[PDB]
Amino acid sequence: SPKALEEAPWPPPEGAFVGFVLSRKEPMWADLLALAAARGGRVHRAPEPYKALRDLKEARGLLAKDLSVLALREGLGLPPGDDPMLLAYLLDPSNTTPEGVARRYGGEWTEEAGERAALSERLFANLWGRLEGEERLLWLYREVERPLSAVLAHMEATGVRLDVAYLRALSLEVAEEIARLEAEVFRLAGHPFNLNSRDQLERVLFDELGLPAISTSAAVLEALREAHPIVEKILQYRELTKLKSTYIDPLPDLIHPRTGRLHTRFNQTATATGRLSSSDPNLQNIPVRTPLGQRIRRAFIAEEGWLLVALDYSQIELRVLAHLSGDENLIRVFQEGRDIHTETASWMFGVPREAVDPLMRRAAKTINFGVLYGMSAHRLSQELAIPYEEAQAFIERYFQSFPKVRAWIEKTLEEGRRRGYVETLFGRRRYVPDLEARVKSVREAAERMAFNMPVQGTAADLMKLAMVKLFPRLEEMGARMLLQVHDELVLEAPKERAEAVARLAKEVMEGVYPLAVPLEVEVGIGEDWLSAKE
Ligand SMILES: Nc1ccn([C@H]2C[C@H](O)[C@@H](COP(=O)(O)OP(=O)(O)OP(=O)(O)O)O2)c(=O)n1
Repeated sequence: SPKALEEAPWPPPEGAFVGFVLSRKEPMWADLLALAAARGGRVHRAPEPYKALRDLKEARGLLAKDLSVLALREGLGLPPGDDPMLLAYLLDPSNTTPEGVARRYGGEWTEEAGERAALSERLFANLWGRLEGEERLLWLYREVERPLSAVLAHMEATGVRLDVAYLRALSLEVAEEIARLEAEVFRLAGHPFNLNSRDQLERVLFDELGLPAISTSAAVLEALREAHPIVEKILQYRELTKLKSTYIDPLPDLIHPRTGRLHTRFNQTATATGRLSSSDPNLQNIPVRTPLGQRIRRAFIAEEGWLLVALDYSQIELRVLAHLSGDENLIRVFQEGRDIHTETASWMFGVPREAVDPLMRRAAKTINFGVLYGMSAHRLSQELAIPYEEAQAFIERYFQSFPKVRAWIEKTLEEGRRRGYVETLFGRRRYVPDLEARVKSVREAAERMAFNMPVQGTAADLMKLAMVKLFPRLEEMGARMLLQVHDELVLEAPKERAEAVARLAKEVMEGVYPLAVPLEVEVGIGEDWLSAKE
């Protein structure tokens, strides 16, 4: 609340825990409604929240980096300080919101700024207790998590320029295809009807054309996409319409009046693995590698005499797997610069060396990516149309080739079975209690999380440590860090500094942490995100 003769006048003494209400928003768009800062029992309040920000040497407290985004907007240099959201996330990745951590560790997260400043003091003290008897998690808070919040802040306030001419042009292009698809669906129906009305779709599918399963479960559609050339046309209609109303149409609306750029929200404590995420737009969902997703990525442009430099960890998940499993054969695929899918197909087919693969080099790519989370043999047989027997053979043949990967899988399910959590190369853990559940499907899953977390998790902490390390150096050359999606970074360098920024960034990212295999980052320089693909 706080307590007793608690209220003081603004400003607080340094090291105080700030609190803050915003206008039902995301920072760059909201107004700072209230402001506050508890220190040693007292609650200082602000008279007028904005002038008050210049008192603060930094923002300590819950959601410290959203305050820094607001304040960066307003030309201030406020660094995000300590944040109990970052400590409670390290303690346990399922601690993703303010209200939840308060509900778990004690305290009400309420919508009154001095109470949220009080709470921040309390919750930091509680949590720093629980975490300072922990050397791998304290490393991670000082070397990765607290610096990244400053990096993320500048990212979210800088923004990316969009190409609005192009986005409106595209909208018309995709709306055209939507209308061609729909003429096709009407033709294969004899009459026009409403593709969106459930009444009418099941009247066609089930009555007019007497399809199988003939609703019961909603959206049944997907499964019976068989002989009739229409019920996949319904589908390609459902996703361009999903896409258009998601990534093309709303995006010029999301541009800032003060900036003329999009301000993508970057979240640090939202995922199970510890990957970063984006919120409006969610950049992870723009369909990558389809004709349309690369078409959406061209709408992301550089400032007017600047260039974009994209960077991309080549096969970070398999290289982490090689490293973590100590598999001499996977290690040496990479250490000597060989194609992973070719070499796998060479081991797995026992081809007289690398001799005329290409069907083989398809089977293998499918095993390679598929083992990671855990493609069962039936679906393996789906992508790879094959029998249960040849398919199970491809799987044990992958493990006869790479047997320390089988070692690691089992070492991991066992060691997580007995201690009750799994870790990252760096020490980040996810508690895995369901990994013994007698109910088949929830335990099946706990096991998938148990082997994914160390590989997707270590890949995540290596991107983050690369970001933290590059953010100084980019300022010494005046370039910006714009977007992080998947295993990619997008930078913005002035046209005259763009290849030199591109070399520093490959350098930093590749040498960031010593692994048994080389990390490889691809780098491309372009005026729009699609051209920087290199
Ligand atoms: N089960 C799967 C299948 C695919 N991917 C994708 C997402 C990544 O962006 C991509 C990166 O590797 P590629 O599949 O593109 O493989 P390479 O880049 O090695 O392709 P190749 O060597 O075949 O050109 O893998 C994945 O994560 N999980």
